[PDB]
Amino acid sequence: SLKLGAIFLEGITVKGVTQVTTQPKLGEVQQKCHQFCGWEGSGFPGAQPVSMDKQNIRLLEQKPYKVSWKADGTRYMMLIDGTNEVFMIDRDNSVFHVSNLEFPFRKDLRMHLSNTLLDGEMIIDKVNGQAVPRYLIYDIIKFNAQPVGDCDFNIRLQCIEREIISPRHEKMKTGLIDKTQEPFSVRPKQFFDINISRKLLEGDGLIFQPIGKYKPGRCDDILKWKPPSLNSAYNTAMAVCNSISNPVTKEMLFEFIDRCAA
Ligand SMILES: Nc1nc2[nH]cnc2c(=O)[nH]1
Repeated sequence: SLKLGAIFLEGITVKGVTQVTTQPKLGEVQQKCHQFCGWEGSGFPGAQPVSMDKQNIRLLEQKPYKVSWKADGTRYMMLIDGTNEVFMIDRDNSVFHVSNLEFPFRKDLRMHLSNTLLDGEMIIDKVNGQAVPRYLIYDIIKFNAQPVGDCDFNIRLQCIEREIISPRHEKMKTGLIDKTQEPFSVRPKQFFDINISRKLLEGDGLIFQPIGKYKPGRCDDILKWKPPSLNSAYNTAMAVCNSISNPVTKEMLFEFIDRCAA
């Protein structure tokens, strides 16, 4: 099913970012995404976290995790496959084509990456007191057709910096990649050791990612945390309702992580 009139970012208008409705390009982009994620269904192949609760919270002492700010952005998978073949995919499976957002190859800046699929969200940051869209790279499923998604989270984060972010910065500072003519900025999401979650909540929640490998669908492994208050499908919301009866206070969390901490 197609969604006509799809919006890339409610509010701000982004030139260079237009929804793909033409075929076969639409089915090709979607198909390629599903194959990279090894998803069989038809919906969003991307990974779906689950709200933290007094039960799965124990997973933090059972294996290595990383944490980071839980922004209020729009989820989007970015399929980078060749020059002028940069596409954004949302939860509704809508596809948007992005013009002038180049992704050079680490070894040959005149080359362009392909068979690459990033995962992250779209945010509307305020710079100099003005709306400016940014894409935060959370994960990376496939790099140049390589199953980097199967690697630990550590390696995937390095791949993004080393393979995606670094090359782009090189061509901007050396070649002709004007960050002002680009549709939006591409910055990497930053993760830290969970034994410092506290520091992140002082300056809107947290998200705990395990070192395991990328997995599409529902990941009861990935825990997103949101204050008991301001805490918003039926089955999905069902885990949000019973979560209100026995909520994980910011204290319960920190205290738990401190107990676990080495
Ligand atoms: N793992 C993961 N969690 C998210 N939470 C919001 N966006 C994302 C994402 O792209 N990946």
